[PDB]
Amino acid sequence: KIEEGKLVIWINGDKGYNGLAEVGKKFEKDTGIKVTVEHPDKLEEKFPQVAATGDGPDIIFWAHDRFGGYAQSGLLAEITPDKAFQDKLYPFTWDAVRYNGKLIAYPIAVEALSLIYNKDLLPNPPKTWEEIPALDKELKAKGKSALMFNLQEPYFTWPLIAADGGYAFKYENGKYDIKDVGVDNAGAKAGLTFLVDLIKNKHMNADTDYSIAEAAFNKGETAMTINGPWAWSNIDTSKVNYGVTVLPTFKGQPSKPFVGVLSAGINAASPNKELAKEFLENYLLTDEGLEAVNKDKPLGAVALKSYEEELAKDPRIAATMENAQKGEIMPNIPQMSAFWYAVRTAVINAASGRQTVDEALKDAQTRITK
Ligand SMILES: [Xe]
Repeated sequence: KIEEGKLVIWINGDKGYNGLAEVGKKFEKDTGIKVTVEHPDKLEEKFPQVAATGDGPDIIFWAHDRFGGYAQSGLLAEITPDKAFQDKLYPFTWDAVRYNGKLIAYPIAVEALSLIYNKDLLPNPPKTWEEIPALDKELKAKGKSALMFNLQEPYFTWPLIAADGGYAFKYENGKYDIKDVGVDNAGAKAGLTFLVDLIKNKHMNADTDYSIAEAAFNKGETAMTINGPWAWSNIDTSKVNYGVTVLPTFKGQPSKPFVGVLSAGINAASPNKELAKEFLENYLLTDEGLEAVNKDKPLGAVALKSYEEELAKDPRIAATMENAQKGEIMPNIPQMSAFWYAVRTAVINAASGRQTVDEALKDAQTRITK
């Protein structure tokens, strides 16, 4: 019983669901078809449970990485956008919504870490990681540090580790090779070594976590931090005069942050797949549709080229997209959980001195492929 003749959509409570409902009202004016938007608690946990029994919403919106698990269980319908429509979104976003080769969702928005800096302390942020040691000594002469960011979670340290060549799983020809892991290769070793060197050279502290770094930046103690769009409102409140820019390069290569793509999937059990496609393609994924959602709650950078080009007039959003285009789409496979735990341990151990960089990464690589 998935009520055919209408559309029921699930989206998280922190998104612009009121704006999404407005798009649904327009769809109804045009077609006479009602669209009901809901934002239940723990909807990402409820979806697999109810879709498994043939129930649930016609459409679900969530970060793409969770869709791999849903596709794994046959909960999502293969979508059918033609080449012309696919051409309206940035090509890399389509790589975040493929499972076993099949497209299983529509990309909506894009999120990645950026370099955030204090324009008063540093109106000219560094383009390379290599110049941060010198910069830190300079700022320290005035009682300020160059950079503080969360060193406890791989999500935040990976950009640097991947810069020169590290990667979670090799993706080539629309699919991941679970046996091809780039955690102990020369590039990862180079990046982690630079990170560890920053710590023993006293430019960064191995125990700095999310709260500590955010506090330091918003209090004007450090000139830079690395964070995502979810952190901007707290900085706005702090009144720090900040900028958001491209992450520094390492060995001349862009830092590579994981990319999260808010996406829309269609329930495999939905008797309204055609309605869903019409709604998603021709109402939501248009400048007018995304604008309606964005006005309610900002989407950040979006997958639709025409609207991203307008949003990008805000340099912070432009930065998010630039870093995302240079980043690594987050793998949507189950082995990614093994990657998180293993890398988390490797970095913590390398930073604390418990393990050398080579041994910490060697052990992590073994765990992930084992
Ligand atoms: Xe949305």
